[PDB]
Amino acid sequence: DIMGFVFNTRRTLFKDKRVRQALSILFDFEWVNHHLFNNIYTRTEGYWDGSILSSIGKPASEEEKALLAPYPDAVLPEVMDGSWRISKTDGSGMDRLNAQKAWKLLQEAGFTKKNNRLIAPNGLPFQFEIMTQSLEEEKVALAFQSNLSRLGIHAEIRTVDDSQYQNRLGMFNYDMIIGKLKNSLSPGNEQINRWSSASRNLKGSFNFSGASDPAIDAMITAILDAHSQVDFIAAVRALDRILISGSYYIPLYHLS
Repeated sequence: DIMGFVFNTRRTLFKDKRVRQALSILFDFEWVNHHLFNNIYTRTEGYWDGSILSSIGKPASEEEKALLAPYPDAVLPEVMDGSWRISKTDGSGMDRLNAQKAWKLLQEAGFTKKNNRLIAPNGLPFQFEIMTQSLEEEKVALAFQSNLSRLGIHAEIRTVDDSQYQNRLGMFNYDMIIGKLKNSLSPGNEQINRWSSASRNLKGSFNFSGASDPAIDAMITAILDAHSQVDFIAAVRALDRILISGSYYIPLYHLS
């Protein structure tokens, strides 16, 4: 399984990769892990963690480099080389340094502050809703809310019934949710339903983030076309690299 905060990328507030990157950093997992759990949980970082298919701690192979050549904006340099690791905080949920990198990222993206509220380049305030289904999600979402408030972002936390929750998943009627994807044994055809651009605009698909990049589709095609161990590992690893660089998810944690 993979679990995370999912940015509904269809909505204007989350169109920009630096913004999703900033909000991802703003979330303090270690506060949550120590304060709501007994550190019984482990942070999920990428998309194929603890598998030969993970890209996390290794530099891109030549085949990967060849797979990605056509797509220069897809992967971050730190992610291309295996340096990248998900950001952690130092305990108490008021980290100045963490918040500082995100603030930096938002300025680049055109964000400013008015009367203590973060504001988009279009003057609209950065305010959005997080839809949860369970009390445990609500707690986690409420902790995120506190992190976001510290930079003038207002996250409204909702917990609703299942009919509504499932209706709204199906319609993509949400700013952000907690989504989980039960990974198959090896990535196969289900990848198209999760990440392909076509599945962005088909209600009831599992492209919760509305991700839609030619690079993503290309990697998926490469995974499915692979006839060797080496080509398949490079295709999945390259995909991980793009999805990490996309910040389509703010990854949460696995039972481990």
